[PDB]
Amino acid sequence: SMTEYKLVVVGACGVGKSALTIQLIQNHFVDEYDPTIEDSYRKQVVIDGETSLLDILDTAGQEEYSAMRDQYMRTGEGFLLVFAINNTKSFEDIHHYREQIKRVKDSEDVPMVLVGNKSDLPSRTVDTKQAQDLARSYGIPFIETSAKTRQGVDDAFYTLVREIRKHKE
Ligand SMILES: *CCC(=O)N1CC(NC(=O)c2c(Cl)nc(CNc3n[nH]c4cc(Cl)c(C(C)(C)C)cc34)n2C)C1
Ligand SMILES: Nc1nc2c(ncn2[C@@H]2O[C@H](COP(=O)(O)OP(=O)(O)O)[C@@H](O)[C@H]2O)c(=O)[nH]1
Ligand SMILES: [Mg+2]
Repeated sequence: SMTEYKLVVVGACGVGKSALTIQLIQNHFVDEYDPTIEDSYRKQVVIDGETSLLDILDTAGQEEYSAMRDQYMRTGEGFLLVFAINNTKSFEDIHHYREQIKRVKDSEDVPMVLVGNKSDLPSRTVDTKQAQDLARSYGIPFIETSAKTRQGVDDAFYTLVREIRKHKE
């Protein structure tokens, strides 16, 4: 029976969580996807020759950290930490999201990938060397993406599936 991986896309408002997920699922760039809508999506993929089913949660909509919600997020097997390269606050919010995840999972090894989205933009305020360095300190992979041009979208998600597989090993 084909393996199921539950992936959670996290990051500040407007970083591109919805546009990344819609590119992976529908291969189309949405620029007006309702910001409050928190939906999940299923996609059958072949990664390194093994077929699997991804269940992908695109987080949305401001809410306080509750206990019920903690238990819902505990079911995530892997987390995409998304910042935008032209949003210093989005980059700064990464540590906060990683700790919340370390907390609910009650564990130091959680499968995670750092994603710097909007790499198509010319106005970059977060240097590639800064994000590499952070990812090295977490010991997680770092991918630069553009949901707009589709550069790196599949690779960010499939890098996370590979982190989950190694974890399960
Ligand atoms: C347009 C607005 C938008 O896209 N965003 C993203 C940001 N929202 C959040 O950061 C957010 C959401 Cl969504 N829910 C919550 C708090 N709820 C919650 N309770 N327990 C947990 C546990 C975890 Cl691990 C999370 C993660 C997965 C880290 C988001 C969330 C909760 N927050 C802060 C506004
Ligand atoms: N230029 C560029 N714009 C993007 C990219 N990704 C998303 N956007 C735009 O940024 C805004 C927020 O995207 P969205 O996916 O809704 O962000 P979310 O709140 O994290 O879901 C929208 O206008 C998108 O069209 C990208 O990779 N490059
Ligand atoms: Mg969204």
